[PDB]
Amino acid sequence: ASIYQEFVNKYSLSKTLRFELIPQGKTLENIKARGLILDDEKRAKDYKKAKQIIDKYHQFFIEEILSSVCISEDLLQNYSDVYFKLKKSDDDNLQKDFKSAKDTIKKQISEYIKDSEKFKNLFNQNLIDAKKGQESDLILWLKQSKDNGIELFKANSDITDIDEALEIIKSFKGWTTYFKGFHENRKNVYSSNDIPTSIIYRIVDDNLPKFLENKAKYESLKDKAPEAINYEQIKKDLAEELTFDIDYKTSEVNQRVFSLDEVFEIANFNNYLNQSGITKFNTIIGGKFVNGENTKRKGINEYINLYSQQINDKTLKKYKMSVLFKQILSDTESKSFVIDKLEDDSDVVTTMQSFYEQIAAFKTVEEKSIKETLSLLFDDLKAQKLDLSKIYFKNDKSLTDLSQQVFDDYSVIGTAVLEYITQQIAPKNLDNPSKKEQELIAKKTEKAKYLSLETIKLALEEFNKHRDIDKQCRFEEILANFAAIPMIFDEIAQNKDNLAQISIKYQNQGKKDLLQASAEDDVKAIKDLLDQTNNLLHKLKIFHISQSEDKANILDKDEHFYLVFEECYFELANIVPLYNKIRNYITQKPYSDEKFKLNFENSTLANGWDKNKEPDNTAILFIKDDKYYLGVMNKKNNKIFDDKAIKENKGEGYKKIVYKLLPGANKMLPKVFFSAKSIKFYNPSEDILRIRNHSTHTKNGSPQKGYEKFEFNIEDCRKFIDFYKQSISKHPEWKDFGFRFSDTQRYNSIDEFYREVENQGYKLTFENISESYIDSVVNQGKLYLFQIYNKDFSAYSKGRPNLHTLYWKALFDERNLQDVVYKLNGEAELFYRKQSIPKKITHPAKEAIKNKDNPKKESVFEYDLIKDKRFTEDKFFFHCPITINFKSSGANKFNDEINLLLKEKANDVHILSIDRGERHLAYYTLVDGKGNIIKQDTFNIIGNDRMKTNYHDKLAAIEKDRDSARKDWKKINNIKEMKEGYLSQVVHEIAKLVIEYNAIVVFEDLNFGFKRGRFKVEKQVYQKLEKMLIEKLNYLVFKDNEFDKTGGVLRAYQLTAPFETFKKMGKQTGIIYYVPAGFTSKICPVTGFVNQLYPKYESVSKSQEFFSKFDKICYNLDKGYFEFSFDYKNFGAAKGKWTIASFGSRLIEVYPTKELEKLLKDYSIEYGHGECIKAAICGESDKKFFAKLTSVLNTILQMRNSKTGTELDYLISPVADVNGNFFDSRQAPKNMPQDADANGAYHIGLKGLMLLGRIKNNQEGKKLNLVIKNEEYFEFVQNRNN
RNA sequence: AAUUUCUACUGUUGUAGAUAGAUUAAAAGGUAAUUCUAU
DNA sequence: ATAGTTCATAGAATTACCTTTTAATCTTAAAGGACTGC
DNA sequence: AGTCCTTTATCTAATTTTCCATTAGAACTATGC
Ligand SMILES: [Mg+2]
Ligand SMILES: [Mg+2]
Ligand SMILES: [Mg+2]
Ligand SMILES: [Mg+2]
Ligand SMILES: [Mg+2]
Ligand SMILES: [Mg+2]
Ligand SMILES: [Mg+2]
Ligand SMILES: [Mg+2]
Ligand SMILES: [Mg+2]
Ligand SMILES: [Mg+2]
Ligand SMILES: [Mg+2]
Repeated sequence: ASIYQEFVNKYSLSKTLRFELIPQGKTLENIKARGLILDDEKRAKDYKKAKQIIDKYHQFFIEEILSSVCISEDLLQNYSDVYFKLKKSDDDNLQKDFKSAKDTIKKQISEYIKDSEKFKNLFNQNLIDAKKGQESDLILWLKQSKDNGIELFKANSDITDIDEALEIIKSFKGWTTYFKGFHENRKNVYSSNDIPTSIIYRIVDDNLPKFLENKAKYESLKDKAPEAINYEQIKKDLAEELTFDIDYKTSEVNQRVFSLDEVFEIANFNNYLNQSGITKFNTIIGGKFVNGENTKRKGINEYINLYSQQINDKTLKKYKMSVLFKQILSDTESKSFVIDKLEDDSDVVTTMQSFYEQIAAFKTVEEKSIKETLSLLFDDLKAQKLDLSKIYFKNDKSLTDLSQQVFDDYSVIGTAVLEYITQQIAPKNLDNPSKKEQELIAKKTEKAKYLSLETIKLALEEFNKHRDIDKQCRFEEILANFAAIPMIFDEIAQNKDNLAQISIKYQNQGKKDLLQASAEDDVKAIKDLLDQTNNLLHKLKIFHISQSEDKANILDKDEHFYLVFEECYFELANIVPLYNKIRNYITQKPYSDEKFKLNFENSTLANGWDKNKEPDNTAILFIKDDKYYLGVMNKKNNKIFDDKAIKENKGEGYKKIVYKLLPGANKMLPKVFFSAKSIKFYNPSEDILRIRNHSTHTKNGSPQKGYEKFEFNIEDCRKFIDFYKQSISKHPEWKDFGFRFSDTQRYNSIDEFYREVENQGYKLTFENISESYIDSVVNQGKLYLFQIYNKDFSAYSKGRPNLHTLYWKALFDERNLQDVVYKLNGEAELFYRKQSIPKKITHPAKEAIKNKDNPKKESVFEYDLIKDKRFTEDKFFFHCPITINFKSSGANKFNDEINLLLKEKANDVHILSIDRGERHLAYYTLVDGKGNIIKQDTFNIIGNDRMKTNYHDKLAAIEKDRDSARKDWKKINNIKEMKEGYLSQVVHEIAKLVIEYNAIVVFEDLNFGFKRGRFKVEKQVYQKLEKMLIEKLNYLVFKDNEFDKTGGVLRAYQLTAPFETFKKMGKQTGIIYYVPAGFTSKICPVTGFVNQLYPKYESVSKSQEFFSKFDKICYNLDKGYFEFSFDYKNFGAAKGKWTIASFGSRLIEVYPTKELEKLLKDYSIEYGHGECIKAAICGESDKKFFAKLTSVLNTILQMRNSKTGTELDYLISPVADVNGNFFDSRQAPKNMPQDADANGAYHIGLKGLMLLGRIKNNQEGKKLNLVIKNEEYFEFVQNRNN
C-alpha cells in the first residue's frame, strides 16, 4: 500500500508544451506566395526596434521627472532616524512607524509621477497610433528632438537616424495591442506596489538605505582617519561629478562644485534620484579614468583603502562605501574612459595588421630598427659597457616580477637592497638605528620609484656572498634575462608569417565570423601572438620612466639609452588598446538569431481559443485519426468557421475543437453584470449596488471608484452571490456551461463561489467536418493547416512516448473532460527556425556505424542518417500553454501536509539518502525504520537491463578540458548541458525508488553544512540535481501506469511544492529533507565512533603530556591486539569513553599490530602478559619512539583505506562491538554498508532517521525542528543500537 | 550520428529519461586589461 | 626516500566580454470606441 | 446589426533567515634516513 496514494491532484501548475508544425498540403505554397514568413521575420526585428525607441522615450521621461522630483528633507530625516533605530532592537510599533514614513515617501513620488502629463499616454494607443485630431506623444517627442537637431540613436547601429525611428513607429499603426505584454512590463517600471521592477522601489527601498549607510560611514570616517580622504585631490579630480545644479539642504539654485559634507547631507539625496546623479555619486565613490592621464583619478573607496593599508588597521575596511544601484531603464555611458569598439572581423584584421607593420617599419633618430635598437642595447648590456649608476629599474610590480622570474621569489631583490642600504648607511648599531637614520634609509629602499642597477648589483653581491653557494642568485642572471628579450621578435615573425592565411580567411568585411565556435583554433593563434607582444611590453616595462612627479631628485640616466628606449616603448605601448579592443570584440557570444514569432497578419493571433473570439484570434484546433492539427485562417477570410459554415460541411473527415471558457470570474462577473451596455438587463437591486460600491462582499477587495472599503459582511456576501447566480441564469449563453452550484449558505467567502464558477466554466466539444471541405480550404489558401508533430506521433513510433506527448493527448481525452484536469490555456505562440547548418550525411547508408557496452557494436541501417537533421531545413514550431490540476487551488503549506502524512504512515516509511562520493559520482542507501539498509546501488551507471550506459567513464573525461584552457578567448562548451542530461537520467531512477519503496529523500544541505572536500560531482551540479528532483516531483507520472490509477496521466504524484530559490530550500521541500553532512563519512556505523583525536607529533615533552592523560593502554592478552582507553573530556572537547583497538590492516598494507609489537620489542617496555604500558611509555625520552608511536596511532584511526588502485575503496572500524569483532566493509552484510562512500550515505540516512523520529512526535500545534546538532547526532548514532 | 528541445545513445526512419514558455528588469559572480597600494 | 610548498598573493578602482540567479507581467472573453451597414 | 481594434474587470490565503558548524603536475626546496 503506497503511502503517497492520496497525494494526488493537490495543487495546480502551469506548463508549456512544444511541438513541430508540419505544413499540410499546399499551405506552404500559399504562405510563401503571400510572403508571410519573410514579413514576420522583418516584423520581429522592427518590433525589437520599436521597443528600443519606446525605451529611449521612457529613459528621457524618467530622467526629466526624477530631476523634477523633490523629496522634503523632513520625510528623509524621519525615515533616517527610524531606519537607524531599527538596527538597535526590533519592535512591532517601531517597524510599523517605519513603514509609515516609507510609504509616505513612496506615495509622494507615485503621485508626482501620476500627475505628470507625459505619464498618462505611456500605455495607451496614444503612444504609438493616435486617434484623429491629436498626434502621438512618441512621434511628437521624436519630431521635436529631430527639429532640435539632437541625434538620439548614435549609440546603436540598428537604428540609422530619427527618420528610420519615425517610419518604424509608423509601421505598427493599427497594431497597438501587439505591445500589450510589453506595456505590462513597462507599467511595472512605475508601480505603486512593492515590486522590485519600479523606480520608486529602486529609490526608496534600495538606494536610500545605501546612501544612509554611506552617510553614516562618512560621518564615522571624519572622526577616525580625518586626513585619509584627500579632499583637495578629489575636488581637483572629480569636478564634473561634484558639480550639481541645486543644493537641496539650502534649497539654493547654484551650479557650484559640492563638498563631501554637502554631498552627504541627507536633504541632498534628491540629486541621486536621477540616473545621472547616480553615476555622479558612484563616480565620486570609485573615481574615473581620464583619456590622456596615465594614472586613474581616485575615488573615496580608494582613499579609504590606501589609508587602511598604510596604517595596517583592517578596522577601517568596514567604512567602504556601497555604490548606488542603477535606475530601472537607464542606458548611460560611463564617466570613465570607454574604448572604441569594433564592428566586424575586417576591423580586427586591419587594426592588427597596421600595428604589426608599424613595429617593423619604425626607426628612431638613428637608422636602427626597433628590434635592432633593442637587440643592440640589450647585447650592449650583456657586456659591461654601460654604467649601472645610470640605468634604473622601476621599484614596482615589474621589479618583483623580474625577481620572481629570475630567482623564483619576489622578495629577494627587495630584502637584498634593504640589507645593502642598512649595512652601508647607519652601520653603527645596525638593528635599531636613530630616527633620522631610518628616515634616510626609508627613502633608499621604499618610497623610491626607481633603483639604479649599480645599487642592485652591490646589494646582490653582498647578499650572495653572505648566503651559501647552493643558491646562485646572481646579477648575471638578470643581465641574461634582459639579453634574451631581443629573441622574441623571431617567434613573433614565425607566427606573423603563418598568420597570412588566417588573415585571408577574415580579411573580408563579412560580419562576425570569428565569434562562432568554428574559429576556435584560429582564435587561439591570434591571441597567442598578441600575448607575446604584450608580454614583451610587460618585460621591458620596467625601464620605462613613468613620467610622474619628480619634483626634485632627478635620476642621472643615460640620455641616449632612454631616448631610443622610450621611442620603442611608446611605439609598443599601442598594443594595450589594440589587445583590449580585439579581446572585447572576439569574446562575444556568436549569435542571437534562432527563431522569431509568427503572426500571420493577426496581432492577436492565438490569444484565446474560445469560439466567440475565433474570428479575432484565428486559431483553431482539429483532430483526425489520432493526429492533431492546428489551423490559422486568413485574416481577410475571417469567418471561415462561422456557425453557418459548420453544418454545411459536416462530415466524417476532421473533428473541430469547440473551446468555451469563462476566465477570471472575479473580474468577468462584475464586468458584465454592471457594464453600462448591460447593467439594465441584469437589473441590480439598489442593495446590491450598495454592497458592490462598498466592498462588503469581499474581505480585502477594492471598492468602487471614489467609494471606501467597509467591513466584510457575510449576509451581504451571500446576497451578492445570489445576485450572481440570478445574473448567470439571465446571461444569453453562459448557461451552456451547465453550472451546478453549491447551496448559497455553504459559501463562507465569495472566492469559493468564484472557484466553482472558474472550475465549471471551461468545456471542449467537437463538431464534425467533412475532409473535403478542409482539403478545399487548404488548397484554396484561405486556411493554413499544420500537423502538430513530434517523435511519438509518427507511425513508426512504438516506444514509450514523451511525457509532453501524454499531457497533450490527455488535454482532449474524455476521461479528462468529465472532471477536467488538463485545461488548454490562452496565449499560444508560433515560431519559425531558419536553416542553421547545411545538410551533410555524416554516416552513409549500409555502413557499420560509440557506447562501449552496446552488444551490437556495428549496427547497420538501411538508411543514411544526417547529423543535427533538425537544423538543416527551416521549420515551424508551436508553443502551447496548459494548466494542470485545473480545479485545484494551489500549493499552500505543503510541507505541513507532507509532515502530517508522514507522521500517520511512519511505520511504512523508508529513508532514501543520497550522497556524492570521492570514488562514486553518487551513491544511494535506503534504510528501514530500525536502521538496517534494505537496498543499495550506484548512480555511476544508468542503464536499462537491455543495454546499460556507464556515466562514470563518460564524466571522467570532461573535467580535464576546462582546467587546461579556462582562460582562452574562444571555447565551445557542451559541458553544462551534458551534466544536466546525466542528472535528468538520475532523477527518474530516484523517483522510481521513492514511489516503489515509500521513501523520503535525504540530501546534504548545500546552503549550510556542506562538505569542504573535493568530489567527482561538483557542488553546484549537485544543487542542480536537487532542484531538478524538486521540479520532477512537482508532477510525477509513470508512463507504464494506467490512465486512471495513481501515478498515471490523470492522477499524478505531487510530493514537492514549486521551487522558489536555492536559499529558500532550507531543510525541507516536500518529501525532500536537507541535513548537514558533518561527520557522515569518517564514522563507524555500528558504534558511531569518529576519529576526533587528531594526534600530531610535537616536542617530546608535549608527547609525554599527551600520553599522560590516557585512561589505559594495557595490551589485551586474549585476542592478540592492543587496547587504548580514554575520555574525550580530559583532552584539549567531546564526551564519552572508547576502546581503541589495533586489529586489521589499514593502508598508507601497514599492519599496526605488528608495527607496534616491533616498536615495543626494540625498546625497553615489555608487553608480555597484560602489562599496562600507559605508565611505561610516559617515562621514555627518545624522539623517534614517540614519533613512530603517534604514527602507528594515526594509522590505526584510518577507517578509510586509500588504495591508489581505483577498483575498490572500503572502510574498516577501530572499535569492536559487544560481540567483539570489528566491522569491515570488505566482509559486511546486506544490512550494513558495503564501502566508505556507502558509509557516508548511510549516516546521511541516519540523520534523516533522526528527522523521521522528530516528525513522528510532532504535535499538530507547534513548529517542527529540523536542525540536527552534532551533539544530538552523536548521541543518537552512539546509542542507537543499545 | 534522426529529437518540440536537451543529454546519452542506436536503443532501427527512431529508443530511454528529462523538458514552463513568451516578455521584461535587476543584482551577483567569472575572466581579461589598466591605475594604484600592502605584504 | 619521502613530505611540503609553490607556481608571488591580496585590498581598493575603472572598462569590456561572458554566465547565473531572482523577480516581475501574461498565459482572456467580452465590454467599449468607432465606423459602417441594413 | 457587423467589424476591427483596443481597453477592462479586479477574490483568496499564508509568508517575510534564524544560526545549525573540525586548475594540476611539477618543481624546488625541506626534512629525515
Ligand atoms: Mg531632482
Ligand atoms: Mg545610429
Ligand atoms: Mg502576445
Ligand atoms: Mg535595457
Ligand atoms: Mg614603492
Ligand atoms: Mg492585424
Ligand atoms: Mg485581431
Ligand atoms: Mg490578506
Ligand atoms: Mg520515446
Ligand atoms: Mg545551433
Ligand atoms: Mg546529440
